[PDB]
Amino acid sequence: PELPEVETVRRELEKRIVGQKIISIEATYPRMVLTGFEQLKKELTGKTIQGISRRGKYLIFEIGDDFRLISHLRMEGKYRLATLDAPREKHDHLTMKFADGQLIYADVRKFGTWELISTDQVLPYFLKKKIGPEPTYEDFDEKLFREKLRKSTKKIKPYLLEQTLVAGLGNIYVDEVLWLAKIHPEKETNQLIESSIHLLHDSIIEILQKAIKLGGSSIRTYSALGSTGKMQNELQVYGKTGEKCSRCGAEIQKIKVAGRGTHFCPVCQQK
DNA sequence: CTCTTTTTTCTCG
DNA sequence: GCGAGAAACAAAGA
Ligand SMILES: O=c1[nH]c(=S)[nH]c2[nH]c(=S)[nH]c12
Ligand SMILES: [Zn+2]
Repeated sequence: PELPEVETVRRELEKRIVGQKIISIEATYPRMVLTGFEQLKKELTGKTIQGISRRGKYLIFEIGDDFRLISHLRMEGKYRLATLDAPREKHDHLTMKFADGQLIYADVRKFGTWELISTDQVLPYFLKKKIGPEPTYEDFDEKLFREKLRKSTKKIKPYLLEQTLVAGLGNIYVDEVLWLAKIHPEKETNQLIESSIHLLHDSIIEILQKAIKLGGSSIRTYSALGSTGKMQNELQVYGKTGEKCSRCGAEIQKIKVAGRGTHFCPVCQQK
């Protein structure tokens, strides 16, 4: 998932599990708890969920007075809220059991991670990850964004994917944002003129906020949180190889950029 | 059978 | 420091 999908999961968890006492925690894949599963089980059993936050693509469970469980879903992580008798599924790894259901974390590729840290370690934790600003008008300052672009010879798509200019874009939304802003993904950022940077800045905010509003992009679903999204019906380029661009009618092309599949309109996004 | 495809962090030169 | 490539892992498609 990308930021909009994580925000959608965050919102459903906030509505459904805040106030719930963790009755027990179990793992079939304890090694994905980077701070130690047995330690986490000892610390969090019996505590109540107070809130769910997010920073970039990271989910943050606020548990008890002092605990923060930082969860990253990476490529394929999925949470679901299940009955206590729900059958095990093959790629389920962890579960937090409440009195009237359980929150199960599943992840085919096993990339996702859990880290238990304290409240006052959250801000230093994200500083150490070098996460950039949230993609909002209030936090995403165009002036710094522009100065960083002007200094760099990096290509715009890999630089945006670093999470350092702005947090939350992944392969789907960076391709959508670049199409919307009419920027070729291989453009060196120091070649972007001010008006292109302005359009890019606004487009990042607008695309991600639209995606949040539509509940993220779910291709297929299953019973998982976040699976009722509608943003996939709005994608203009991602996964549209060979289809016609909706602005100019040229076929969308797919290339590889810094090892990522990359979809763009060659007319609208001039090299 | 092989090769390729689908977020973060590392090695290597 | 950089970029290229690959690793972590599993599955599906050519
Ligand atoms: O954290 C990241 N750092 C880099 S350098 N590239 C990249 N691409 C995605 S998606 N996430 C990240
Ligand atoms: Zn076009």
